Amino acid sequence: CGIFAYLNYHVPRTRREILETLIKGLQRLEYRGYDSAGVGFDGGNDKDWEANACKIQLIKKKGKVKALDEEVHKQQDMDLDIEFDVHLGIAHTRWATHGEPSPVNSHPQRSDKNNEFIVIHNGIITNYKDLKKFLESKGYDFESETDTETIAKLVKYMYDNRESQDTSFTTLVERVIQQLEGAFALVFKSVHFPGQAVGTRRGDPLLIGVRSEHKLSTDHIPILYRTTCLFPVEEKAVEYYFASDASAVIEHTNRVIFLEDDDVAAVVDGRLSIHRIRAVQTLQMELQQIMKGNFSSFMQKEIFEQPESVVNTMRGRVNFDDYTVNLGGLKDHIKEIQRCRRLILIACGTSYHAGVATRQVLEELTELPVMVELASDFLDRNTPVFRDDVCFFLSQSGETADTLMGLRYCKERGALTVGITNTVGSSISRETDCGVHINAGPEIGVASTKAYTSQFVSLVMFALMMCDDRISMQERRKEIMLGLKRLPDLIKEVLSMDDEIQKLATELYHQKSVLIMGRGYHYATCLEGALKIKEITYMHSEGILAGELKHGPLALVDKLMPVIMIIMRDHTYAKCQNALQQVVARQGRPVVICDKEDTETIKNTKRTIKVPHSVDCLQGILSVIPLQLLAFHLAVLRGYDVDFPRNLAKSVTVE
Amino acid sequence: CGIFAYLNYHVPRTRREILETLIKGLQRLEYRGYDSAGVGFDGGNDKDWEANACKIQLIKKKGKVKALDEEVHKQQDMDLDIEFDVHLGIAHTRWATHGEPSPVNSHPQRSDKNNEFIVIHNGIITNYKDLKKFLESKGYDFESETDTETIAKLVKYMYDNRESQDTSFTTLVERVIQQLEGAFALVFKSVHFPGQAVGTRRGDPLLIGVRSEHKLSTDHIPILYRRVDSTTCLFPVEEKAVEYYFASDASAVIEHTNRVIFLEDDDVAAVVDGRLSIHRIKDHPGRAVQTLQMELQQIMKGNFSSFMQKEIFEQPESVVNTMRGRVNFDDYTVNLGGLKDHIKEIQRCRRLILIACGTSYHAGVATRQVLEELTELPVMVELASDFLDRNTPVFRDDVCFFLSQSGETADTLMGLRYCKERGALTVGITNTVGSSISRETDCGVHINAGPEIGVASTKAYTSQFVSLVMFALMMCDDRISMQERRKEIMLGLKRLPDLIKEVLSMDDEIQKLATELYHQKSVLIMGRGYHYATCLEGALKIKEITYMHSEGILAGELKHGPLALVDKLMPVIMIIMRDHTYAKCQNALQQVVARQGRPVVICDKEDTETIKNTKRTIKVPHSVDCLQGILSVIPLQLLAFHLAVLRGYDVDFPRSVT
Ligand SMILES: O=C[C@H](O)[C@@H](O)[C@H](O)[C@H](O)COP(=O)(O)O
Ligand SMILES: O=C[C@H](O)[C@@H](O)[C@H](O)[C@H](O)COP(=O)(O)O
Ligand SMILES: N[C@@H](CCC(=O)O)C(=O)O
Repeated sequence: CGIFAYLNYHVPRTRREILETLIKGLQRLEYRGYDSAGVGFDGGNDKDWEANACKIQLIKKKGKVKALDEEVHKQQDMDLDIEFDVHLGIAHTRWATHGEPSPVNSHPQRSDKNNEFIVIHNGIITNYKDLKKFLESKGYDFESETDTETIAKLVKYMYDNRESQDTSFTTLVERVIQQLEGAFALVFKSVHFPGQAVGTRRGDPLLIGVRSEHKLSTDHIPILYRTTCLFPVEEKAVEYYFASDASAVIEHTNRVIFLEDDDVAAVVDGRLSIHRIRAVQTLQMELQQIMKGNFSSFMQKEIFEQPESVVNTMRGRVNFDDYTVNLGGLKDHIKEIQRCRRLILIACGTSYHAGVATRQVLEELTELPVMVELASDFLDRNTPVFRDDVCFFLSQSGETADTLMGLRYCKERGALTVGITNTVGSSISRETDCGVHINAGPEIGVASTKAYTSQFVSLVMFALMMCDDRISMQERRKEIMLGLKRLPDLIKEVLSMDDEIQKLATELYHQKSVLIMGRGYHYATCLEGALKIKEITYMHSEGILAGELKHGPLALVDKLMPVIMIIMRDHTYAKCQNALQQVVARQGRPVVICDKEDTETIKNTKRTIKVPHSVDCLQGILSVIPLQLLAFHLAVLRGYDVDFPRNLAKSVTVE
Repeated sequence: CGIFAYLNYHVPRTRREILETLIKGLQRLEYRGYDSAGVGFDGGNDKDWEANACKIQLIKKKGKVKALDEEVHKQQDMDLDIEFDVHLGIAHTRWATHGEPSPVNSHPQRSDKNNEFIVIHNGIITNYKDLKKFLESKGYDFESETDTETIAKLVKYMYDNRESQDTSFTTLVERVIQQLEGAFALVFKSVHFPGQAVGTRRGDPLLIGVRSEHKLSTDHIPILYRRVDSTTCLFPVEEKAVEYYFASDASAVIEHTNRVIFLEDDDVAAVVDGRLSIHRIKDHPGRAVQTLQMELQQIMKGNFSSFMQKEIFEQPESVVNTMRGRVNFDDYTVNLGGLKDHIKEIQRCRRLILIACGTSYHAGVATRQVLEELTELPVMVELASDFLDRNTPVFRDDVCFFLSQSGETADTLMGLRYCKERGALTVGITNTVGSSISRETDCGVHINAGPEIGVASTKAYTSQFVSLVMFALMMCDDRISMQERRKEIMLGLKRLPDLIKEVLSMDDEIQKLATELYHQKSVLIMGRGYHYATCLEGALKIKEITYMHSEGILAGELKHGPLALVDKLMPVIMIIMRDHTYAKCQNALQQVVARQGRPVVICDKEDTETIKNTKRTIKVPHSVDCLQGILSVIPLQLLAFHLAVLRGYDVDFPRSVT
């Protein structure tokens, strides 16, 4: 889900400029949830903007943001020409995991039929059922099936039983969160407090941007406990930007204030003050990073930019002149890591495949047991963990609920924890003892592509550090590092086969299933390839360990079943050729991803995808890219949007 | 593929009786699959059996053993009434590898047109190219494309170049195998050694059964290295009468006798003058005569129409057999006799590794959680093929379990030898007596589910499941804090046979589901926790038996991609049981329904909520959480069975040649 609000204080904006700002804000956050959207702004049609802050209009519609963009416009009651010197508007895009994505269930929610209080919410309230019964007895009627409504019906209950006639908006929100259980990120708006906003969080991101041509009173807001706020000095011109992510604010300003758990920010009279019952900083992001450029989709950009993102992952860490590796995030802990006795990798989805993809080389260069676990199952079994375990947590977002819960589980047992993330300041990067930022740049496509290859490389670099004191492994280290030096250019060679991959897609897009087979270093490749094809093309693709064919799954192969096989020139080549002969004996006609020089395979197979040869423990990077491209072209042929796959969104931060 | 030979020594048998014994033997070996079969025996219609020991007759044919039986009795120039006091007949079912199926490529292969030597062979001789060239240069002509023929020609080469006129049949075979490369099980017969047999193996099973109404000389045959006297071989003491049975599978011997000798690699067994001796080339090493508990009834369909149906519906009995003598339901204790001398060491180790293939691997996934809970040790579950590819680190304080119904699976066996070299304590969980994995592990447990004749693993899965739970119960038997948990689990084991019958009584409900999926090409099977393995195992069964694209999906992973497959057309089966993951499973159900999925749910009989909100539900009885996996997988076994029947497939049919 995504949160965005626009508060213009004494900055005259017309009602159109405001709505186009809310919509444009949801467009930046749409990849986090695109089942339904909605906005909340001040209604009425009075020239004097002051006589309009007593009427709250809500426009909510099912579908992507483009469905709300058109619902907002071409309306017969709203006059988009009213000038507002002061105004507050809130917006929200929802990932409807449960129930129907109906306008009633979308945000902002409301507290009554007159819209006295409206709130937008990211997260889950674990006790909303108790709150719902308590509020129903006091005379409040519920309309939607969402847990967010209990927050709106409750903030009004604290308002209908206050002690003084002028209790600050903060005091009301403070009493609410004390009754809420779970994780949440909230932004309130009310008619009683015109232009006032309140932002509190607890286990979910929520920052506050700010723009003003004038100077700010401070760059360090002092947190308070139940003059001294952030605001322009001489004049009042200020624009705030509440948001759950930075991509929605970077286009307007690069000055934000990342809140923390139970911090209740409040903008009053155009002054930001934090209450709790704190550091205006510059963002290191460029807008170009979250633009499609000349590509028609984000996913295509992020696939073709992998030559660059791989380089950025190694920048300032790998030195090819003297063959050294240094990960600054691990300098103070690498010594203690080497005294540990087991490595555990915990992650979800594609991030889990990155651990499968590097498990073998990690076992080789560290000589330690390496265990790779799906976060959800890791938690279900209450896996044993000990004080001399090193536990890695791979997460592009750094907020995945299952991976994050596994982190807190391993900390409670005294393990040394390491974070491999692509999001600075994320929960996983903050709560681990050390870690590495893969530095692949923002990923907007729902399906992770460059995050996978950058996680791959990051884990290889770690493996290189763990063995830099072994004489017997020096040549092996050099071999790997030379492969890393040549990897960006070999990726470019793979991308140049884009047209050849597209032609093969035209022969498969009509099929219902496809089996992808590989072993050894390329077990992860066929699992990741099968997940991508599932995710964006909706074909029933499955990854099958090649060594397991003879134990049952080979029965599913016939001349009609599509098959893709990975046969690279490493120590499993002969066994892979054996599996290929098994498939052919069952009349299968597979597409083979093989090496350019593999002349034997190229002659005896009609359809081959010839990738350049790299070091055996890096080849997985070059073998997965063809399957990234195949999934893209397959999705285009089937008429689906690669950036917005049905039934989900990016980053699973809730149950 | 299948070997069987019958040697009657001073037990008079007619030629008809001998041939009916060979045919009956091969009928016990058909379930392994084959394309051709043949037999070899003494021909000639001289009433004195002693004069016919120089004319070997062969009857080989492409097709099923039944057709071979017709060809036998369909011989005008053969008299079936001759009585042989001594005789050796051999028989073979072939699974073609080198040479296409045909009468010429069928076994027994011969050494020349006069049939001076014949041999039946299971396996492949790798260097059959080099050997064929050498024999062709010495003046030997081949008539088949089989690698086996080089064995028949080579033994004659050794005979034609023997230094002494009385070189033993054993010596000739020793020189043959010293020149062979690969895997083989062999039985030899020759006119120059009438009434004698020689069997040897390398990497392929070969056993010998014995029967006599007289006392035998010993139950432990000492090995002989390069004097054969009364004190070194097996024979009837006071009289000559005795019968020997060579076979590659005990299923072909058990109806005649239950006393068998399992040969080992490079053993050369020979019967000379009705006496059995075992030779090698290189405290007192020897081979034991042991008693199999196998019964002919265990390898017969009975009233069932298929072995798959039998083995699914007898799981109440096989589960009981797995627990017999091991779980005391009078004082609630567990004792696995196979681990008595090692349970002490095992409890001092620091990690458990389970290594297996296919369904046996799923049995490790199905018990990983309870093993972690009751042992408190790290438990790692590994597919044997990937375990080898990665050169997984293993240490001296690891306990490595090797799960294999057959006890012969190549990758699992190579995993075992890998772990032994690194000093790990090794444990075999097998269902085949005499198998390589049961012999080479430090200790082991025979799951005792009875022979598995069906093509897919059904009772072996649930019997492995139970065996590993029993081991987990042993490991925590000294912990006060776990007594209640152990009792809860053991009462679940006590009730499990009756709960399986209760699930089998819902067969009619499963048939209704099969008709719903009859026309479908894919189905997703979703679950988590204790039932992750149920999804993988059910998906494998439906793939293997029904040939449709079933896939197991970890429910906790849906929102990370796989949920995109859900719509109103994709069939889904979800497992929702009453354990600690119930709420999370309900969560996954709402995620599927919200996207137009209409899944079938396997749930508890008393889960009234899900039964009302879901159209079709398979309602199994509730058991202990770490045992529900057995009850929830059986509806998927039956589903695979019924779907295959509806589509006209032969569930007992397994489904290139150089
Ligand atoms: O293509 C699939 C997606 O990339 C998805 O499977 C992703 O890998 C998980 O959602 C993990 O999320 P994070 O690694 O970002 O926490
Ligand atoms: O239905 C599955 C089959 O039974 C097959 O997958 C089998 O489980 C493996 O070939 C392992 O065989 P073993 O149990 O003999 O090791
Ligand atoms: N390799 C031999 C025997 C194969 C077998 O029956 O296992 C052949 O093809 O004739």
